Amino acid sequence: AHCIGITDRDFIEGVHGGTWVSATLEQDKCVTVMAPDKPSLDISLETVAIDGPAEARKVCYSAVLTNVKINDKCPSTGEAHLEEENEGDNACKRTYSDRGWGNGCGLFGKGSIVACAKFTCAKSMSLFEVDQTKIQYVIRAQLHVGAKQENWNTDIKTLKFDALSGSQEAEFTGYGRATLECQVQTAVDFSNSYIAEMEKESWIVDKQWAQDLTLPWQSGSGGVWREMHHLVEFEPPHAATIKVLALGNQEGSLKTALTGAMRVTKDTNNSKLYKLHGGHVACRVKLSALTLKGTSYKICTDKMFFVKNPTDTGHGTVVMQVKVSKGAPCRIPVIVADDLTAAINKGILVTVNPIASTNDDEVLIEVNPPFGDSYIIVGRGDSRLTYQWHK
Amino acid sequence: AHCIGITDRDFIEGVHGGTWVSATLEQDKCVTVMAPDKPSLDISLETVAIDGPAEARKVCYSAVLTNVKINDKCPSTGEAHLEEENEGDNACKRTYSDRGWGNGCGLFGKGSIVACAKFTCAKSMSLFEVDQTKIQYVIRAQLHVGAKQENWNTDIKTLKFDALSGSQEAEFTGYGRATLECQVQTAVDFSNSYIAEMEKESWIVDKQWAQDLTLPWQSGSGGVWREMHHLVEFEPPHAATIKVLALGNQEGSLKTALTGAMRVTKDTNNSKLYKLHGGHVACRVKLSALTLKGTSYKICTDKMFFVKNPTDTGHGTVVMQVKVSKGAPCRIPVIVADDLTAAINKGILVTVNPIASTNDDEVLIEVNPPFGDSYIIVGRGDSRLTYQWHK
Amino acid sequence: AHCIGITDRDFIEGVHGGTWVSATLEQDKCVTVMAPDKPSLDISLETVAIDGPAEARKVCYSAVLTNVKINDKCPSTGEAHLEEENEGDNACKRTYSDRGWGNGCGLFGKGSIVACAKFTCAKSMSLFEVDQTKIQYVIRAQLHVGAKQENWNTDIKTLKFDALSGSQEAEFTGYGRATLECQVQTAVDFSNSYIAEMEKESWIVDKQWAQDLTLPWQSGSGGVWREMHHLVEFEPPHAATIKVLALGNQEGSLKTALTGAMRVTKDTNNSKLYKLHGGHVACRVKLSALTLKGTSYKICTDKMFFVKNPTDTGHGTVVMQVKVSKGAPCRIPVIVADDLTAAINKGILVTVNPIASTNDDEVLIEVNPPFGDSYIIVGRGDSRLTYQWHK
Repeated sequence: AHCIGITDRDFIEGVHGGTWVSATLEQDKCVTVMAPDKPSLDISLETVAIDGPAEARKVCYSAVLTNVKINDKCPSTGEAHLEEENEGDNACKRTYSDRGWGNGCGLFGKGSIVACAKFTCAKSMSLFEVDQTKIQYVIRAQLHVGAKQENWNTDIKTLKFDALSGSQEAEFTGYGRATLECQVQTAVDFSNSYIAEMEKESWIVDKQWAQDLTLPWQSGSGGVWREMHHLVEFEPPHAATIKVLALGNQEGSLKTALTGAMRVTKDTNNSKLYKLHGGHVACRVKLSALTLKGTSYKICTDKMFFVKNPTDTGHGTVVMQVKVSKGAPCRIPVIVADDLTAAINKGILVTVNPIASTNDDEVLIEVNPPFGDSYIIVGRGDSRLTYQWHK
Repeated sequence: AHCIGITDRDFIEGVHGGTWVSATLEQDKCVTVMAPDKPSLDISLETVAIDGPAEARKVCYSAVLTNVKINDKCPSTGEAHLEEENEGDNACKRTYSDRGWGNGCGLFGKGSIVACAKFTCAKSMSLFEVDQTKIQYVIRAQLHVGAKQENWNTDIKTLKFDALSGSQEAEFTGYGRATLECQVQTAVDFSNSYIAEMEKESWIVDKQWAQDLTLPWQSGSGGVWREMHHLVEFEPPHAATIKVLALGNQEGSLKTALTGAMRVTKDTNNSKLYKLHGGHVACRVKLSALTLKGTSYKICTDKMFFVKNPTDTGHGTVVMQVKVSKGAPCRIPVIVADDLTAAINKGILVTVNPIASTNDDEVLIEVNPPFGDSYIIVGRGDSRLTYQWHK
Repeated sequence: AHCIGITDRDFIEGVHGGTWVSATLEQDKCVTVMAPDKPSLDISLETVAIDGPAEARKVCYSAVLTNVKINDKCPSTGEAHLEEENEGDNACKRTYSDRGWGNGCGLFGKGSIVACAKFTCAKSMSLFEVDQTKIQYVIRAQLHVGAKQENWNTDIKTLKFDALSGSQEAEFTGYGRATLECQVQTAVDFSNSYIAEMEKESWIVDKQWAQDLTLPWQSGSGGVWREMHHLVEFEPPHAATIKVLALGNQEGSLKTALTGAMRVTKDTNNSKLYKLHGGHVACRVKLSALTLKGTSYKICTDKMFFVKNPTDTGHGTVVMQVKVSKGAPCRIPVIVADDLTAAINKGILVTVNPIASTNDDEVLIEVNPPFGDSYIIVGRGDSRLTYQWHK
């Protein structure tokens, strides 16, 4: 079951005869819900997904400024203006200046100068409103049947939760069913946030922070740009003229500020599906309807062999694969004990009742051994498998 | 001597044998200068004026507001925008308004609204930039020839002053010449100020105040009205509509604030001459080129008449008119005394040498009497006129 | 001269027995240098420049990665390796992915990952050396000719200065000579710095600061980027996959850091010719060889008047321009009194003997009346062009 492959693994044990076991899930992590007479259930949060956000704003982070014009008025001869001031994309600025006593000047002091330049956005990030009702939480659930790793990707049941389907049944063929309830409404605070997007790149950002950006922005339906000041500088006026510059691409600064946000991956297939990293959710599992498949079966009592020897795992837990050699739809007895006399089975099975359901069935088994050295033991009689182990 | 009629008058006496006599003149006041053997001279400031100043700004004080347009978007979706936001002559405001299923929304959040309206100035104050080198000055000057009042408007000399005309000559047909050194260009007491104008009314006001004035204003050459929010008001939005209103005419409030300023009149005839009701002049007068007419004339030998009896006038001086019936090309002996049997020339003539030109010519004579009880005497011998006077 | 219009100016004045008057020049300042028996001098600094300085570095701010590839090996199976790890144009990271049966490894544990991408630069910032032996200077000066406004077109002397020489001589026709000695080599601030250049913008940057940029950089005409780390990030490995990204264009952050460095402007008539800013040169000037052209001529004392009447100006002189209608070749006197008697004087002329060479032209002249009220007087005799002034 797929939790073997995840580094952060939590074992959660149900109290005997209890029904509802709570767990908390996070995308780097998985949980193996485990209960005393029922096969263990691996559960993990695969993704949080957001479908069809609405474009609220675009924020420009580089501007190709073009077609500057300037006009000027001599001291106490009036005040200057430009036709471009009547038009919203010209980003104009107005200021006094000194002016030359040789330049038709009347008197010492200040002339007046006005300049305008056609601001156009070269690159912008898009800010999307999160359609909070649309959020899907996608859960993987997989039962410890003892399926070999090749089969995990087909055996995993995938469940999608949103507020319309807060309860779901995972049904496992022959093992019964488990009911999941997940707290989709509580787990995230996307009400006060935008998805922020850049070329091939995306983030989820605080709605205040993204409004408070000192950058020129556009109303998402494509209107005027609204605060040109944050990208256009005018060099303090020369007596005859004033000269204008665009600031550089703020992309490097803007990504620097974004580093604290949760990253988002835009899907490969959908145009407008956004998958969100690091989101988490709480769930409860009704284990009660799960059952062991083969508690009816006879004990294998026949030659067995390891297809993969018991390896360690980071979980302090041993994983092995066993094939029953012949003639037996049967349950494989597994012990781990201090002595080859196997006085007491100190270790705990995670594959709570391992079964070879048919003569070819390659059975994965997971066992949590005691600390210290001990012997894992499989099968019975003259043909036991054994393997020395250490904590 | 038109400064008989002017209400505020200063006499000034030239130092005996000083070629230049100092004087100062004010917008509705007169100096009359006397020197011990020269005919007395009236000098008066007719106007301080500026011809064709440049308009710096127009300031809207009533606006009509038309073609209101609104765009509204539900709280889930993006920022609202209008085409009108790109046009300079639209006053426009952006705000967020409560919405819900009463308005066709999906969600109950704060929707977005923008509303723009076409702004047009109905009436505006014009601000004209003064420039002290452009100030014209005009001086009215007249000798005490003793002409009747009906002749004063032709005998008054008009002297015009500007940056070039730094000194001027007045020539009086029988009485020689004087020249004025009016330092008018520095005598002014205003700077960095606008002539402020409304229909048939005008003012002069501080530049910085008129820039601080909280009203929409326009560059003198035209173009966009650029602080429209000081006349356009938006009533807070209802869920799908916002009501935008122009404020009423501000001219009462505006000229209330102007009430403390010095007044100006646009000329009754000229296109662009503005006359300023203040300022003052400093001057000096070269009197030594004046000569008393006809002192070699014979004395009146025969009967005379008062035709306007001597009267007081507020300057503390006496004015009379006398007709010469016969023997006319003669000087009229004027004496003010206090011992009628043995008269002495105790009082001081302002009409320093009165002469008749032709039979039944009527002269005017102004005389400054001594303190106390006194006689004013005109003519000689038994047919002389005599009049009682006091203080 | 032309320096009247400069935003700020300073006064230095010598006395007889003194010589070698000290001065300081700055690239947009001016000084008036004066001496009692000799014409006043205006001085200013026109350009500091360097021609074709040497390449120090290029610093990249916009990496483009391509052709990434990866090698991965199971735990306890040695170290992964890539040929790209061993050649210059590939950035690489070597690290470990946690792996197990879920990822095709036979054992559970950390297996090594290495990944490399081809690195190319879309843009980079050049750093050029301050080749201080090549630091060109150009120095501007003029004497107080008295010439009217436009003649500044070609009257101004402007002088090349260089590390090749210490001093240069002014030649004034009719006004003698002067020597300016500049210590050109040593005044500069550029102890350890580079010309930093981006496309169409440039800066003078601290050498150590520039070397200490957290950015990939290349020596001269190199073939390798001597650091590559700072623009490449690797998202932590998942199974056998690791994915590599360029950071965004740092240009905006870099210009943000460069803000507050001294500007540079490249010229266009020659490539790689750089005008600096903030240039400095402390100098001394030998005034003793200067002379006045006209001191022996007679005073004008003829029909004369203002053509640009006196005004203040921002550095504290009074400036005026005047005409004699016709007269002799003569000197125009100006004197400043505190009474119209003009026999007692206190103000200073900076044009000491302005020259009316011929009748058809004006002279532009300057004066410094004392604190408080004062009279400017130009001409003498009957042409009493009196013009009052205050502070």
